[PDB]
This record gives sequence, C-alpha cells and structure tokens, in this order.
Amino acid sequence: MENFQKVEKIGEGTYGVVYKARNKLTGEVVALKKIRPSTAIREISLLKELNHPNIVKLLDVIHTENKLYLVFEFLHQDLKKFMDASALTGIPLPLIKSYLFQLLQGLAFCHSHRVLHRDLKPQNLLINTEGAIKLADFGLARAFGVVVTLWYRAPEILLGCKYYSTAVDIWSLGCIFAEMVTRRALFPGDSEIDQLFRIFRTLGTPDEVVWPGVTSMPDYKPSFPKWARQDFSKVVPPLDEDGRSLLSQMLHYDPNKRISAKAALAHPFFQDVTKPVPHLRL
Ligand SMILES: Nc1nc(Nc2ccc(S(N)(=O)=O)cc2)sc1C(=O)Nc1cc(F)cc(F)c1
Repeated sequence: MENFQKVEKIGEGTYGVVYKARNKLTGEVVALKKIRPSTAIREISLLKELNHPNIVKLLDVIHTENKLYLVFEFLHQDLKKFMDASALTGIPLPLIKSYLFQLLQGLAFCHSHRVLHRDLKPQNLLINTEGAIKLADFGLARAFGVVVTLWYRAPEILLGCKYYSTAVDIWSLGCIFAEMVTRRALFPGDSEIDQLFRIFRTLGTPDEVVWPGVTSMPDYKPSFPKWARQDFSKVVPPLDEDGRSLLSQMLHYDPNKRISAKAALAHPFFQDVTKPVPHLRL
C-alpha cells in the first residue's frame, strides 16, 4: 500500500501474496497479506479477537478500493525453511517436542473457539528466536473457496466430505510431526488420488471396521486397491514409543477416533516437555 514500505515478498498464499513491510509511520515491521463475501468479512473479525501465544496476531484489517489487506505481526522464519536448514542433523527431539506441544496448545485454543485452520503446513507455521512457534494463515476458508500442497490433507477431505471437523487439523499436525522426526514428508502425494493412495499404502486401505461409514463417502470407490497397514516402527523409526503412540492417535482414519488437541496435550509424550531455543540463521 501507501502507508507501508513493501520491503520484500516473503512468500505466497492460497488467497494472496505476503510481504514484509514497515509502517511508514509507526516504524513497526509487519507481514502484509493482500487478498484478491460478507460472512468472510465478519469471520475475519473473529480471527482478530483470537489472541494466543501460539497464533500469529492479526493486527489490522484494511478493506479499501474493494481489496483486502491483513496486517500480521511479523515472525522471523517459517518451519519449512527451518526444517530444510536442519536437514543434515535433524531438529533435536526436545525442540520437535516443544513445537508440537505449542502447536497443539494453539489448536486446542482455536478449536475451543470453534475456529478451524484447515490448511496446516510447514510453510505457515512460524517461529522466532525465543523458541515459540505460531499458527499463521487460517485458510480463511469456510468463508472462502474455489501448485497446491496436498501432503497434509486429512483423508476425509480427500474422500469428498464437505463438512469436516477440528480433526482435520490434528491429522495435518500429525503429518508435520512425522516430517520433523524423519526429515522426509510422510505422504508426499502429487495429486488427490496419489495423496489418498500414499496414505492407504502406509496406514492400510480403510474399511468399515476401522472407519465406519467410509465406504459411503462421496469419493469412495469399491475399486480402491486394498493395501495392508504398515508398522509404525518403519514409518517414523527414530521416534520412541510414546511419540509413535501419540502419532498413531493423530493419524486414526476415523475423524471421531482421532485424538483431540486437548487430549493430545495430556499424552505421556509431553511428560518431559521443555522450551529449547532454536539456532536460527536469519
Ligand atoms: N506474520 C508472518 N510473518 C512471516 N514471516 C516470515 C515467513 C517466512 C520467512 S522465510 N521463508 O523462512 O524466510 C521469513 C519470515 S509470514 C507471516 C504471515 O502471516 N503469513 C501468511 C499470512 C496469511 F494470511 C496467509 C499465508 F499463507 C501466510
């Protein structure tokens, strides 16, 4: 805009590009998101009053020249970049644990306020020098709809469910947790069906036993290949059993059986959680 000095383009978005900018008056540095209904307008208002240490703060909302700008507090780096930077050595387990614990707190907060993220991915998880990690880009969907990454998409979404629950965010976080641990995306599909089948090849093709109602889903086909489930010990090898048991609950096929963020925070895996400081290269 005119009140902001676009410093640099710090990425993209499913609705617009995000820039690093300085408030030419208050000297503050922010992340400015330029968006290309009304329920969306009011829904954005809900987000503005959604304040939590693990949620990127939405500072200002500017609707002018029939265009929409969102001003967010600026964070130092995203998790995708950090994971890449940590690929040779891996992110230390205590930090992986700290990040997961914090994201679950953020999700528990959002979910308790009936807010769904819907598109969690490393690129929209932001970190700072003090060890915090925060949820950014709440998809702003449900009030916004109709290359895109499908790697973290929950199976019920892939199978055509139109009304998904808070459980889809737990699935995405589970995929991210695995990736931090193995330094490899868990389900790197390149199409909706490839995404779906990679999930099936690893967790087994779901059936009515493990997922009641699955065969009645919009996009379910009796013709899907029937793959046997693999052992978690081979899925995320370096992870101890507490970690694997938590991951398994975050990746249950049935949205109803999938662990809630609140219940996840009480899992034994977090008994020894701490808040280490990451080594960030900015
Ligand atoms: N507040 C904020 N700070 C950011 N910082 C930042 C991100 C990546 C790097 S990197 N690539 O590691 O150098 C550095 C700094 S992105 C961002 C945001 O809200 N982003 C944002 C907001 C939306 F509304 C939708 C969306 F997809 C993203």
